[PDB]
Amino acid sequence: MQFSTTPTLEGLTIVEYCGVVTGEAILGANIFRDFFAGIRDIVGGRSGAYEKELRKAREIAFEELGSQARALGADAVVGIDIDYETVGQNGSMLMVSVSGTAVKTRRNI
Amino acid sequence: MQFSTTPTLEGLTIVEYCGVVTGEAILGANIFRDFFAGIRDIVGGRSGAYEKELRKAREIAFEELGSQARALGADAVVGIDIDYETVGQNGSMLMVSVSGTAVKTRRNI
Amino acid sequence: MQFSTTPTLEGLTIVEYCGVVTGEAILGANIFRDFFAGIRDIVGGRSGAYEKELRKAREIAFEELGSQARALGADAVVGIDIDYETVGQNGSMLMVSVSGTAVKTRRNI
Amino acid sequence: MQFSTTPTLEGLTIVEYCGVVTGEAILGANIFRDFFAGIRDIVGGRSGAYEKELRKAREIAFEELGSQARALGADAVVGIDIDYETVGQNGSMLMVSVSGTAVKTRRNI
Amino acid sequence: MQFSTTPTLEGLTIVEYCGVVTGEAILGANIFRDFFAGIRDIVGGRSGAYEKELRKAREIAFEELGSQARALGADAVVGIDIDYETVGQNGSMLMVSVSGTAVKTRRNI
Repeated sequence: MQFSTTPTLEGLTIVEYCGVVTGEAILGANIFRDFFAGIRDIVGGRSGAYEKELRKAREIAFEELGSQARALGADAVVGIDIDYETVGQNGSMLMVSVSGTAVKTRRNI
Repeated sequence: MQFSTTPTLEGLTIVEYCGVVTGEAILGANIFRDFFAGIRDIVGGRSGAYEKELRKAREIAFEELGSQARALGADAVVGIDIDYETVGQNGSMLMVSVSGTAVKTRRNI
Repeated sequence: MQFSTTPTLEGLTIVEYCGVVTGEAILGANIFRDFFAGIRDIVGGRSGAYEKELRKAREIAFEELGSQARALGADAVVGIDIDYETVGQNGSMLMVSVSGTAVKTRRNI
Repeated sequence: MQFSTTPTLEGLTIVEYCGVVTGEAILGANIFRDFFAGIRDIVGGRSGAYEKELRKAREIAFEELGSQARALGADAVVGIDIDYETVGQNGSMLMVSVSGTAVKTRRNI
Repeated sequence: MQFSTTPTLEGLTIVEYCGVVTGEAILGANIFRDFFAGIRDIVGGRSGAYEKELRKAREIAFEELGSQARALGADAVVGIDIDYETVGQNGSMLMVSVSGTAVKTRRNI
C-alpha cells in the first residue's frame, strides 16, 4: 500500500479506480499556544517544538486516508493532496486534510 | 459515477470533455461552535465529534458535483480538487468546495 | 472554447501553448451579509441561496479567463485551478480566482 | 520564455529539469483600502479596477519567476501554480505566489 | 538532488515510489512586523526586503524535504506542492509547507 502525489505509478497499471478518499486531523488551540505562538525568526522542522505536532497531525490524517482505502480493497492512493487550513476565532486552530484517489494496481511484469 | 483526482482513467479513454463542474457545502457557525471549537490536543477523524460534520459536508458537495456532471451527460468527474475555506467575521464558518472536469468515457475493450 | 482541470485533452493535440491566463470575481460584504452570514447547520449548494451568488462569481471569472484566452488566439484553457479566498477586515469578502493555460488545439481526426 | 500550469509541453521534449522556481508580490493595505474594500455585489476582473492591481501583482511575480529560470539556463517553467494568500492584522494585504519547475526544452521538429 | 512540481521526469523512468515527504518552516510574528507589515503599494520579490525572508523559509523547508527523501533511499522528489498559510492570532505568522513524493529514478540512456 503506497501513497503518491502523482496521478499514476510508473511500472504499474491501475486496474480499478475506487473513488476519492480523505483523512484529517485538527490541532487544538492549546497546541498552537504551547508550540507555535512563541516562534521567533524563521524556524524549520529540524529545530522547532512545533514539528512533532504537525507530524502527528499528518501521521493521523494519513492513517485515516489509508484505512479508508483499505476498506475499499484498494492497494494505493494516488493523486494525493495535503492542505493546511487555519480555523476558529483566534486563527489558532489548524486543520491538516489529506485527499487522494483509492486504486487497485497491477505490476506491468 | 466515477470521481478521480487523476486527470485520466487508465483502462478508459475520454471521448468528450463536458466542462468544469463544482459542488460545495457550508457548515454554519452553530456547527463550528458545537463540534469544532472545544477541540483539545490533536484529534483525528476516528476519535473526534467534528468528523461526522466534515463528512456530511463532503458527501453533500460530491452529490452536487455528481448531479452537475450527470445533468451534462457525463459519466465521470476527473481532475478533482477539494478545498476547505474558513469564512465570516469569526472564522467560524467552514466552506467545503469541490471541482473537477465532467467527462464521457469509453472502455478500451 | 473548452475548459478543463486536466493538463491535456484526449482525442486532441495541443499545437501551441499561449501562456497562463486568469479570471476573478469578488463578492462584496453586502452579498456575504445577505446570503452567507448566519447560515445554519450544513447547507449544500443545491438548496442554498448563497450558491446562486457563487455560481454568478464563477461564471464571471470564467468569462474573463475565456476572454484572455481568446485574445491570445487560443481555443481552450487546460490545467485549470479554481480557489476561494476570504479577504478583508471582517472575513466577509470572497474572491474567486481561476487560472489555467491558454492553448491552441488540433483534433486528432 | 514559456509558462505553463501543465507538467509537459506537447510538441516539445524536456531535456533537463533545473529545479523549482518561485516569484511573488505583495499588495499593501493602502491598495486594498483603495481598490478592494469598497466592493459591493459581484465585480469581475474585466470591469473591476482592483484587477489592474492584481494583474500588476501577477506580472511582477511572473517576472521574478522567469528571471530565476533565466539564470538557471532554462527556457520554460512548467507545472506552474498560482496562489493568493491574505496576510496581516486586518486581512488587508494580499500575497500572490507563483511556483513551477524551470526546464530546458527541445522542439520535436 | 532533483525537485520537481511535475509528476514524471521526461528522459528518466521512476523505478520506485518511496512515499510522500514534507518540509516546512514558520516565519514568526517579529519577521512579519519587521518586513511585511509596512509594505505600501505593490512590492515584488525582486525588490522587497521580505523576499530574503521567504527565500530563507523556502530553503529550510526544501532541505527538510531533501533529507527526508535521502533517508528513504530516494534520489528525487516529484509532484511537489508549495503552500503558504497565514497562522495565528494576528494573521502575522506565515507557514511555508512543501510536500512531494520521494522516488528512485533510472536514466533512459
